[PDB]
Amino acid sequence: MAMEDFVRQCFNPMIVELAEKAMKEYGEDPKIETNKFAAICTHLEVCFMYSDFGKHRFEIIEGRDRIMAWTVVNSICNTTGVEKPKFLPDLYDYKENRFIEIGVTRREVHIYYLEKANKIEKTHIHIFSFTGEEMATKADYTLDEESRARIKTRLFTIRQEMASRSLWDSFRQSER
Ligand SMILES: Cc1occ(O)c(=O)c1C(=O)O
Ligand SMILES: [Mn+2]
Ligand SMILES: [Mn+2]
Repeated sequence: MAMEDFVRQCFNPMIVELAEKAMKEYGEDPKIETNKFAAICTHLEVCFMYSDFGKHRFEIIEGRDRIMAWTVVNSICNTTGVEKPKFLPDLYDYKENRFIEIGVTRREVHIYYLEKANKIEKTHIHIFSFTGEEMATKADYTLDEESRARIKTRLFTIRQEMASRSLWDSFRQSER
């Protein structure tokens, strides 16, 4: 309940609506799976932030319905030649001409990185934590230092807000 209020109070309403929709399409109640709700919001926000700090360098795939995501991915592949992924990535980088998978973890960045790399094949991976750590494919961080730094500050602030409201301990030990 406190976690549900936190989410509504600290994410802009478009992120909340997107996260909510996603969950109840797949039979998940955001009032029950409150840690999941908050993680979905958090990840979505990072994806939007990462896109925004780009002229139009990044195409946003996360946050669309699957029809549109797959329409976007299909369209990108036919006009670039880049191999088509098996899972929907998060962004396309039109400068580096590669898909990006964004991860946001409350565990060690190397652990989650492995877990994503294993789950994927030419998709660039960029992991962020709530501690100001990141790990990215070939240590290529894609973004400039200021953009990365704004993302990390936002993540650390979510963490501390949660901790203000005694939600961090639950959120940290849970898993999306
Ligand atoms: C489903 C899912 O879970 C965690 C992520 O970081 C994702 O990007 C993702 C997805 O939409 O593919
Ligand atoms: Mn995604
Ligand atoms: Mn992701």
